[PDB]
Amino acid sequence: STGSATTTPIDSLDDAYITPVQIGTPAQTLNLDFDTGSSDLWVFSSETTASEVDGQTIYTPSKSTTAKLLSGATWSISYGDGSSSSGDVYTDTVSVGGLTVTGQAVESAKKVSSSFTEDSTIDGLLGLAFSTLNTVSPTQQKTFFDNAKASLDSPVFTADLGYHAPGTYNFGFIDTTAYTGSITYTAVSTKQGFWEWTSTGYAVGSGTFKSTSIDGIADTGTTLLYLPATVVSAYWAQVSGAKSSSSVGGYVFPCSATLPSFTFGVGSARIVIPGDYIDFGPISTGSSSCFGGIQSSAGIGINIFGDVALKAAFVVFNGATTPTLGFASK
Ligand SMILES: N=C1N=C(N)c2ccccc21
Ligand SMILES: N=C1N=C(N)c2ccccc21
Ligand SMILES: N=C1N=C(N)c2ccccc21
Ligand SMILES: N=C1N=C(N)c2ccccc21
Repeated sequence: STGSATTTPIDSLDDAYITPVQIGTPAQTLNLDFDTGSSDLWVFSSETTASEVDGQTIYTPSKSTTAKLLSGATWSISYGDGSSSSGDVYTDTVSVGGLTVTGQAVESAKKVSSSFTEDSTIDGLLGLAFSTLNTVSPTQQKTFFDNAKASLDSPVFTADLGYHAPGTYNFGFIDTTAYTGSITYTAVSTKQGFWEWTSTGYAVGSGTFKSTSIDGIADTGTTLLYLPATVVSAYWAQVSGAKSSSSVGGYVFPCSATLPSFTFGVGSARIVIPGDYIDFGPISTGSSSCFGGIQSSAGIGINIFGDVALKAAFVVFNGATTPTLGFASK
């Protein structure tokens, strides 16, 4: 089996990407944030506290003839950005881009935090990290990819995120027309439940490549690129007027700037993030100070290759017995 679905930015800044997912019988289509940094498939639902729903599409299990309540099971997650959600659990049929899993755990939100309520574009999350991070208790559940893997032509999925444009998630096959050159594969540690790998270094603009090991995670659910303070300082030092703002919470720069590219290493290969990908626009409406797309990881304890980095590449999440990651230019 295979599946293929289009993923679309939620807004003009690429703050996140949504992908349509069919749940239940008859199908209920929700637009989910595919998140390689977490392992729960959770949705706004008919059970979500009414005051916490504001424009999202909801899953109604009582209208699905294949939904079954998972007795006594609950879930609760808190994310790196401070947001959270929790609820009960059903099993149901879930399809992505033509690929179907029966008996998938669908985590129905009873409560969501304000940031989720305030974002009408995201109907839930579809976690694609390793199932060891799944939060369902007392019986932990498996991700959509884990459940699908044995049925797939190849035990892989690929992320091809667009820059201010749609892109694609594929399951079970590698579209060799979607990238240029070759795919460079690199080792993954699953010990923390993430797609955790080690970049071989970086360059700023046309500058000299610095060979240095940078351990981090490939996380489609994080918007920005979070790297060590030394690396981030070296990047923003090339932008006149850029500075780290405590009040804003990161590096900001004059909106009139044209930003340098940022290169990261994958083995001997190099992925180049164009400068414009690092511009996240005015810090507040009408401001001429703009928010940077490369920020320090110092206060979060892990480096994160989020969408800013991943959307510059075609990325293979290889879920074979020994997982690996692949990156190609595109
Ligand atoms: N800060 C986040 N990191 C994620 N991987 C994620 C997923 C969904 C909401 C917020 C976040
Ligand atoms: N989307 C934009 N709106 C602007 N006024 C602008 C200036 C420079 C780059 C991108 C943009
Ligand atoms: N006013 C802008 N200046 C920019 N550099 C930019 C980027 C994206 C959206 C809006 C703007
Ligand atoms: N955390 C942020 N602070 C901002 N002013 C901003 C703009 C665009 C994306 C993310 C952020």
